[PDB]
Amino acid sequence: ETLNGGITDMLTELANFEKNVSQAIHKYNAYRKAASVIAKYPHKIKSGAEAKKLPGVGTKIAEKIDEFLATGKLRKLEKIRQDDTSSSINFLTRVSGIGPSAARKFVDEGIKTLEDLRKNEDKLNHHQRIGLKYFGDFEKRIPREEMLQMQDIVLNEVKKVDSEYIATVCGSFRRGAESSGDMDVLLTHPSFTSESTKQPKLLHQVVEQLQKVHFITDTLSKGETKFMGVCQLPSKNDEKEYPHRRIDIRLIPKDQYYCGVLYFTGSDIFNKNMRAHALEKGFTINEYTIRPLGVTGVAGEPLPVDSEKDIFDYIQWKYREPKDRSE
DNA sequence: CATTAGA
DNA sequence: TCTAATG
Ligand SMILES: [Mn+2]
Ligand SMILES: [Mn+2]
Ligand code: NA
Ligand code: NA
Repeated sequence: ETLNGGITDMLTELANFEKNVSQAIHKYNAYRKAASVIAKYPHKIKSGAEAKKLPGVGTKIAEKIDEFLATGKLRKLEKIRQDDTSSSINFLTRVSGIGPSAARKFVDEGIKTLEDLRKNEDKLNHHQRIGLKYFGDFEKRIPREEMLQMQDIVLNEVKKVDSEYIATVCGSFRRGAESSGDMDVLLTHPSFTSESTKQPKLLHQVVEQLQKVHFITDTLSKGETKFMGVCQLPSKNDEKEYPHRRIDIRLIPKDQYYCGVLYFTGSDIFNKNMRAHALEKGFTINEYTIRPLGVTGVAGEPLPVDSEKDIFDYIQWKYREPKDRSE
């Protein structure tokens, strides 16, 4: 966490590098796992050789260790960190709609900056075309003070169309968090459960409203259960317009609400921890349900859930408020 | 890891 | 149909 972190970081740097810039899946994978294991090791790795003892720790990483150990650096790190083409990729990628593949592809075409990107709007896709267009606002955080104003409208339009809906804004937001980077709207409806062969219109109604009002300004991608877009709080009585926000609405079977909600809400460590627990308590957790374990080694059958409580009751745990699901 | 674009 | 990208 702090004793071995050093190694860790260069590792991931190392991994990330092969993974994006180059296309070395393998070495990438290889940087990672050692990266993992070195992480758990209970002592100061004092040498490559000592690390070397570790599984997935090869001659090639042990070597990386020593350069780093003796010299607080690593040329391979410096050489890259430097790499104008390399750096070039990593930057691009921040545009939303841009992955490793496009970054590389774009690069070679000579596009290695935001302006180039602009210059060539044509070679760009809707999604990225958006990402471009709000590049600034997307990287921007979201002051809860806004999360709340956003949340409020969501709920009202949600409600205005059909009284039967049920939305939830999960995550850190929910978790209480001062600022958030995107609002995640969990949504269900009773006329929609596991079987009841959809209702595409279910999502489309809302999306439809939100645009109707102006909250929704763009569609990153609108699917039959997952809409992806952006939204903007109506800029006041002037002098202060609002920043463009990534929004995410999605259709949930009413029969799985609470779990996904419980889940989506985090923290990645809260869940991991609970989920771990229920295992003991004779269960199985996961983004859509909670089933009971059969000694066979396995077993199913999704218990019924009416609120995050059931799930709580179920594993006979303490009702943890969203505020304190920190870990 | 599943959902969506797009080619 | 795949393969990229989001989360
Ligand atoms: Mn794309
Ligand atoms: Mn999100
Ligand atoms: Na080894
Ligand atoms: Na990106």
